[PDB]
Amino acid sequence: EAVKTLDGWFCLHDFRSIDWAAWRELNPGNQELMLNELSHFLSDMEITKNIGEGEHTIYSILGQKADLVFFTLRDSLEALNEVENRFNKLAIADYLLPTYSYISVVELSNYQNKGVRARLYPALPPKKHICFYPMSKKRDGADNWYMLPMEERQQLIRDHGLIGRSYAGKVQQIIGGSIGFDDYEWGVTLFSDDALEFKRIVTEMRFDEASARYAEFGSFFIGNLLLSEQLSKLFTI
Amino acid sequence: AVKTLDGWFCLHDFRSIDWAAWRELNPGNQELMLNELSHFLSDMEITKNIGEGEHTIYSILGQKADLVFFTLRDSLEALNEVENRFNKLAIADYLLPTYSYISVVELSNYLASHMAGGDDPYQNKGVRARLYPALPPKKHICFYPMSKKRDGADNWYMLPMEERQQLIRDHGLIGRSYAGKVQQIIGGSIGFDDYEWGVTLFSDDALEFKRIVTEMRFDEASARYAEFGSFFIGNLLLSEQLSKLFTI
Amino acid sequence: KTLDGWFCLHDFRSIDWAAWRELNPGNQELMLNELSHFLSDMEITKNIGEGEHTIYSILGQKADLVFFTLRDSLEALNEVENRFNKLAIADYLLPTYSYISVVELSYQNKGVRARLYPALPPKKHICFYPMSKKRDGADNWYMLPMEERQQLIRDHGLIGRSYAGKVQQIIGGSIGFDDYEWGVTLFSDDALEFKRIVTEMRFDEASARYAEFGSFFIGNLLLSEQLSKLFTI
Amino acid sequence: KTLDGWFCLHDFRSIDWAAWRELNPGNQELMLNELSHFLSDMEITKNIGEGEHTIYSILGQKADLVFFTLRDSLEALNEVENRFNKLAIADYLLPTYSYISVVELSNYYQNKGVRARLYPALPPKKHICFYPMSKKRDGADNWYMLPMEERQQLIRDHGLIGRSYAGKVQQIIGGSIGFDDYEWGVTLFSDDALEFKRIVTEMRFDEASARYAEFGSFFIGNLLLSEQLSKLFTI
Amino acid sequence: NEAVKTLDGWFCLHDFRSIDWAAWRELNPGNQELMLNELSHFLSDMEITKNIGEGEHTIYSILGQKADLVFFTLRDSLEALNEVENRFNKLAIADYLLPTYSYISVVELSNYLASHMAGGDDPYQNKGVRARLYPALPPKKHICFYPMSKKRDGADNWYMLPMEERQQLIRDHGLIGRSYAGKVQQIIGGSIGFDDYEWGVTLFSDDALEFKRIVTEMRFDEASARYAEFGSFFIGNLLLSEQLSKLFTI
Ligand code: FEC
Ligand code: FEC
Ligand code: FEC
Ligand code: FEC
Ligand code: FEC
Ligand code: NA
Ligand code: NA
Ligand code: NA
Ligand code: NA
Ligand code: NA
Repeated sequence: EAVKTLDGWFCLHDFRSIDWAAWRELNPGNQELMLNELSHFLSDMEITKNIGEGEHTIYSILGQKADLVFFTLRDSLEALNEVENRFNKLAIADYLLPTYSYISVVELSNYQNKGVRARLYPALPPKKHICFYPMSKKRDGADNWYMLPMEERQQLIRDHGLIGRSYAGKVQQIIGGSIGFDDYEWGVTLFSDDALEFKRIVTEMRFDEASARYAEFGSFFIGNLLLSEQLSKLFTI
Repeated sequence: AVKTLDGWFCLHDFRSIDWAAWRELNPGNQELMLNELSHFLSDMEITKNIGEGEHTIYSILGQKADLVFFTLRDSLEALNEVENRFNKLAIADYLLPTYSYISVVELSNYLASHMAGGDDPYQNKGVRARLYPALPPKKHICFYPMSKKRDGADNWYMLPMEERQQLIRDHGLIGRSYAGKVQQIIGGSIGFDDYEWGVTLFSDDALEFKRIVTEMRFDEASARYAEFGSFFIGNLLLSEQLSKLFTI
Repeated sequence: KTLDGWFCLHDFRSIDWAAWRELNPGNQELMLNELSHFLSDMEITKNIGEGEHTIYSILGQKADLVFFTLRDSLEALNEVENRFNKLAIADYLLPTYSYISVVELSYQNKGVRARLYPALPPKKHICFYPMSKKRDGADNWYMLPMEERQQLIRDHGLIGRSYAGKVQQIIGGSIGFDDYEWGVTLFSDDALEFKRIVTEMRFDEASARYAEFGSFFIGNLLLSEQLSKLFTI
Repeated sequence: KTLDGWFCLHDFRSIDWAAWRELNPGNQELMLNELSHFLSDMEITKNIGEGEHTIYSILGQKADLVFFTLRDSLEALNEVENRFNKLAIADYLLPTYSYISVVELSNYYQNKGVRARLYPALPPKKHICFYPMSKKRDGADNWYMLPMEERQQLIRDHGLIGRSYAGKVQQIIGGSIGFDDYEWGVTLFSDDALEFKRIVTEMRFDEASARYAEFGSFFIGNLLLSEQLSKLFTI
Repeated sequence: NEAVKTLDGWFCLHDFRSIDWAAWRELNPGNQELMLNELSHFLSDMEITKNIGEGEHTIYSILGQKADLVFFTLRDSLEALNEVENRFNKLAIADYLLPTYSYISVVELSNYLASHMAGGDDPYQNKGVRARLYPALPPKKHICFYPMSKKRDGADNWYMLPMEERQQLIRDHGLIGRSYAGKVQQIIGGSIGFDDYEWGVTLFSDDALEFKRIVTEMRFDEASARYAEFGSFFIGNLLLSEQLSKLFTI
């Protein structure tokens, strides 16, 4: 009955809110020193990306939930843990307050193939916007995904995939499985150059039976790509 | 599935004033920080006057917040830039974040907003007035997020289109009967925030908020399918009310 | 259809004893003097008929105090709240919960005016809780026909009548104003009457099937003398 | 319809070890001496029959301690709480949970057995368990819509289970409708903490709880007398 | 109707902590060392209790913001467990270890299935049973923790089911778990009466993906599909003395 999956990079979505009042009290020399240290840290992460042993990206997040998200991908939980711990020990991380995080593993569901590696070990597209949310499938009375027969679940998933293929080109998705790893069953990351495409795809999916009857959603987070020019601007008072 | 037209991107930014810290500042430094906020708001008025957005400020009742800054912009980048420049104001260290909401002004296709045809609605001036709304200087504001239920036999997203259309139609008749008393902005937020809409109401009589929201609650579209978040109520704040608000 | 009266704020505060303790007694006195001035201001509004207010000490950790204020506009209620937060002593009164509502009765009449603009009785104890009516499957209050709801509300009223002289109730409507649909304040000289009336109502179908409750707060009347004792440390 | 006895406060605190550690030992001793005089005053009220109190250390992060106090009026209880909060040492006792209730005897004052239950002597048992609970009002599982006779029978069967733990678990049931966020506060005392797991598990398979009980958080701890109270605070 | 009966072993604490890096950064290295020396002395005291058979303990670093560390401690009484917790909080370094979550439970063996022959013997004298009630912790690379309860929700009410139906559901769940022998080791802590859910579940494995595999497969089995209510999930990596010193080096 159970789904069986292929699993790739381990993923951390690390959401931070900048402690502006504390940062503002810092002398501008201390600020520059801490950003230089962060800049070294990110150069090291770019080395790891270039040799194909992981990926990362940063977006600035709208609203009070976070000021930015660091999305990091590594080939082991140990390498992910080490990134996280070294990040937290940067001087600047004292000003980056933790507001939410998500742990997952890139997931390919069964419902060396170079086209499988490309999904399991995803290169992150440098799209203008990111959208992140976690979700689970419902187990609530007669709306119970995990009691459905495989044939009915397969049909529901087929219909859901038709919708998403129509947003190919517009929206790129990474699906992280998180059963056993975090509080929901998947972490969904979308990338697009038009944020309204996130609204469009997620709305269209909500009226398809697989989500209409069986999806449970967490919080949603949207943001704008942060390269270095925008990163240094972010922190300049 | 519903199709939407989408207009300005919206931020409702709720803040609580840290009176104890503010009180520790001498009045010289308080004036300097208020001067910097006025310059900031003057810049926001320029953006409004060139047609690139809108904004307004209300004082909020109760402990949820002291102020809401409601800002509308033509891109997420611009909205993000307002937010970030605002947090970097000196006075913002005394404006503690207590809640926020991201949405986009939305017109659905459940009913018609313009004569059908090849003519695209974004060129219709009546449609544009609704997608890119002028904010009215009404005495009061009411904000709350909401979603439509997906709960056993009460599942909005499993209804056929013609049934959702009828429910929305009937909801709209109620709303139309508050013309000239309540003005509404509906921001869609599927994909953007934690509920599916952010609802902003404006009225000169706060009791009209209770009236319409109560009346709609006995209409099937809300009685059976609405799920509500927190409600925020407040009073219009112009310059006079603002320097006054911060005089301790 | 409802008639609406004074706008209401329930403002719950926990006292920051650690910081209050750090103040020398002279500065404590100055802050209490300012607070007494503010409260005498509130009493003036009461005595001219433009509002009401009362203060109860709250049991348990949810709060030390509740300030229950009633005013004739949202602007006036907002001004009181803001002037309150600007008192020096308010820096030691940490906000832990609040509720906004309007006195509700479903205007030239004296007994109606007495309901819509209620005098606050100096009863020994207070009980506050918000509530809503369920919209949950077959237990959906707002999908009931008019005549069924009327019968359900009728029966709940008979229970209330039996507590005349034991419990006095103020019902604030809060649809559009706060997170629940009503704020319920009860006053009695015997706190056990709160438990009795609220239990009795819970077995009545209007509440048994359709009530959804928030947190409950219970307290003892604070006059000027008990206020000075509260803060003596 | 119920009989109601002492009003009850369960006051849960976590100790601010970092701040406590900054105090020099003479000041630490002065604050503990003040707490000693406060507790000896509480012992007078206990000795004269006007209330009760006990202290347990609580396992896990929810709390380090619970102060469980019973008084014959809400005013007396409020006065205990406020005086406690104004102790110097209370700055180091951070509030993490509390519960207000009244000792309750349903029908599902001059009598000596009734009085022993309404105004209960607290047993010096090694362990305490506290949790609040309410009865469900959820579709077909609605306690408050049940006929009186059906409720009577469900309570009867529940009481039979409780009777079988006589001599192992002693219970205080506090009614809290109108007073706090659930409908009852449940306090269990036993010298064997596994008896808590046993009695609460067995009740959960009895219809009265299986269908109708809604539980809050659970707290368990160990009796703190004077000997253990000083050691708790010694760094 | 017929309640489950259990055998109960060591009392357990899962103690999750987040490191206050900002504060720790402000200490000079000599004072950091003294605090780590004192911690190493406390852990060697824990090791002594392990080596005389009166408890167990282990430390994992936790991924994500929920915690940096979990200290999982097992002891033969609630008093001993409470004494360990209190001595830990009074370490100097514990000021830098902020509490983010905890769980209290007791190693549980229920009677849904047999754990030993019904020949009249004291189960607590059966060494196989003792190995389960007083479990040696395996030094597996990864840990997974989550609490859970069984639903009492309308037609999905575990506690209204007949004994023989619950036994069938537990039996089927066990066959799935049996298939992960050698890949995932489980400790089930019962927590009815002790904490906010009904069990705390700890999984150990050298491959973190086996956690996802077993939890997913059980979620399609009726016992969980229909009746499980889950809390938060925590996953982590084994921390020995060496990885601990690195964790705290800035
Ligand atoms: C295609 C495409 C898009 C759109 C972006 C694009 O343009 O590529 C796309 C986007 C989304 C989005 C949002 C969500 C979450 C929103 C929601 O309402 O659930 C979203 C949700 C899920 N998808 Fe999705 N998708 N998707 C596939 C295709 C696409 N999908 C294929 C294929 C599979 C593989 C199914 C299989 O073989 O097992 C697949 C699997 C899942 C599962 C796993 C469910 C389960 O295992 O039970 C969840 C949850
Ligand atoms: C009219 C009117 C009022 C009253 C005030 C005024 O007239 O200014 C008015 C006020 C409200 C108020 C409160 C709420 C909040 C719901 C509640 O309190 O139960 C409230 C709620 C919603 N309305 Fe509403 N309205 N409203 C329309 C008409 C009016 N509406 C038309 C028409 C559309 C159709 C879209 C469009 O026209 O662009 C429409 C759409 C929505 C949606 C989106 C529903 C969906 O897509 O599923 C939600 C939620
Ligand atoms: C009588 C009496 C008491 C007891 C105190 C006394 O001794 O008078 C009294 C006390 C309470 C108490 C607790 C509660 C809240 C607890 C609950 O379980 O409902 C409580 C709850 C409500 N009452 Fe209540 N009452 N009450 C009326 C009579 C009395 N009532 C009459 C009549 C009306 C009719 C309207 C009005 O005049 O306000 C009325 C309205 C409401 C509504 C509005 C419901 C709705 O409109 O859907 C709610 C909620
Ligand atoms: C006996 C006994 C024990 C075990 C400990 C011992 O042996 O002392 C005992 C223990 C417990 C325990 C746990 C709980 C909470 C666990 C649960 O799953 O609800 C627990 C729960 C309740 N009990 Fe309980 N009991 N109990 C009675 C007898 C005993 N009871 C008698 C009798 C009455 C009725 C008294 C009267 O009619 O005057 C009574 C009433 C209640 C109510 C009130 C419910 C209601 O009124 O709707 C709740 C809740
Ligand atoms: C075997 C095996 C595994 C394999 C993984 C491993 O070895 O690490 C194993 C692993 C798990 C895992 C995940 C979970 C978490 C459930 C989920 O994520 O859906 C999980 C969950 C539970 N198990 Fe589990 N198990 N398990 C048993 C066998 C195994 N179990 C036997 C047997 C008993 C019964 C004891 C007995 O009678 O002997 C038993 C009991 C429970 C209960 C308590 C149920 C109740 O009393 O209502 C819960 C909750
Ligand atoms: Na932000
Ligand atoms: Na306010
Ligand atoms: Na209090
Ligand atoms: Na503790
Ligand atoms: Na971590």
